Amino acid sequence: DAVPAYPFSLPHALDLDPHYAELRRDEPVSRVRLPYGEGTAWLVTRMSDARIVLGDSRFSTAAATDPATPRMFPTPPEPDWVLAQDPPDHTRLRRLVGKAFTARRVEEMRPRVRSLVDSLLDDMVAHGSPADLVEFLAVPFPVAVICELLGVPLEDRDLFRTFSDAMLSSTRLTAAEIQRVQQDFMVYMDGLVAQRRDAPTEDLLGALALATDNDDHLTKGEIVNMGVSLLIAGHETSVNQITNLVHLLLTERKRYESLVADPALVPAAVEEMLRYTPLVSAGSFVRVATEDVELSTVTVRAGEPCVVHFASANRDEEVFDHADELDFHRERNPHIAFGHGAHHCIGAQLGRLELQEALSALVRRFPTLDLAEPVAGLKWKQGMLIRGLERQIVSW
Ligand code: HEM
Ligand SMILES: CC[C@H]1OC(=O)[C@H](C)[C@@H](O)[C@H](C)[C@@H](O)[C@@H](C)C[C@@H](C)C(=O)[C@H](C)[C@@H](O)[C@H]1C
Ligand code: NA
Ligand code: NA
Repeated sequence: DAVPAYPFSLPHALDLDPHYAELRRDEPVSRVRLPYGEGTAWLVTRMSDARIVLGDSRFSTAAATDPATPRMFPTPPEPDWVLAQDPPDHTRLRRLVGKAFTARRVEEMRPRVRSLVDSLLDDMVAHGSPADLVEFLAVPFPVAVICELLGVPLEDRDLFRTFSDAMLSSTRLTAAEIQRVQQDFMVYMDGLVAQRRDAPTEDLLGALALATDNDDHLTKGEIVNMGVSLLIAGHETSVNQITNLVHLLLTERKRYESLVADPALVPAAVEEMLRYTPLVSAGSFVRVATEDVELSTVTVRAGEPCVVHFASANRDEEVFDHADELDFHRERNPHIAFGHGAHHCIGAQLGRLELQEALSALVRRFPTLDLAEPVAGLKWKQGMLIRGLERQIVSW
């Protein structure tokens, strides 16, 4: 009617729409119309407000399963989705699998992970320059890690990648196309979990099968969907972010040189590019206020929905100096690239390790790495809730 459409525009590369800085300065909480559901939502663009919306029991994701609630994606959320659970029910669900994702358990993975990266970078040198970093690194690396961690067969790669791409549709597919894929993925994962019934496994799917038979307070739907979410997230974030971080490094090649010179700066640079990159192209899973909640400039009423732009909150000038510049030497970096509060990313430590090991490996072994295709011709993924590159031809 009279509030603006969000997203504000079709995205360009990893650029933020200029309107977010305008809102952060002048209207940090504003009404928008999202592409699906009904009514309006408050768009939250500053770090302080984002930590309230993501971090407070007065903001409920369970309330977002109402199909009338505004949302960024065609299908209404279902009660069994991990994102649609509120504590304390959500806390019990994340304990099903949390143990595998602790910083300590992820750190135990670094040797296997580094070996996988090296092997895949040998396949790329064997092929010779120029080569498609998506084909040789960005896809096969995170897919192998999530397959080994869950106990999902590696030969199912093309099957679960086409499911995962459809479920991360923003505008690419219709609600019916995505609903059909959600059904297929649920039945496939329900299938993998069921193979552990008289044959237990030492992997996350084995942990999910024991929960199915022995745990009294988790529904089979919740458990199976958890397996779906881990398999989507565990490859889709890292696959895209390897392309995003390499894009940022090579298009202002000083950045890449800065890490060629001091490879020990890669962990800090991974944190800085996580802050700087809109992996989530726009918006967030929606939170609905269950009670009135005071944000910086407005009181959100019980029943009003809110949506956060993670990448805008990560450019807040009240939080980060020269927020609009990539700086691998900031003393402090309290970004929310992994979210905040209850739904804080379960895989945050695994995403960190994968980006650290892929980047460290390239910066060490490919000091001459360059983009071998025109910037203008880059195939950015269109019509998806996340951003990344379908292809990234590099030369060494
Ligand atoms: C660079 C890598 C990654 C980024 C930037 C990222 C970002 C995020 C963000 C922003 C959220 C919060 C969503 C919200 O609250 O609205 C989140 C949640 C989630 N992430 Fe990650 N993520 C990454 C890697 C991974 C990995 C490797 C996995 C799995 C192995 C994973 C699994 C999840 C899951 C299951 C959730 C939902 C958690 C819940 O609702 O309790 N992510 N991620
Ligand atoms: C509106 C944008 C968000 O998309 C959604 O909510 C999607 C419908 C999620 O259901 C997807 C399919 C799930 O698999 C997540 C577990 C993936 C995990 C990485 C995230 O939480 C991710 C940040 C996500 O919240 C955003 C892409
Ligand atoms: Na929340
Ligand atoms: Na955006």
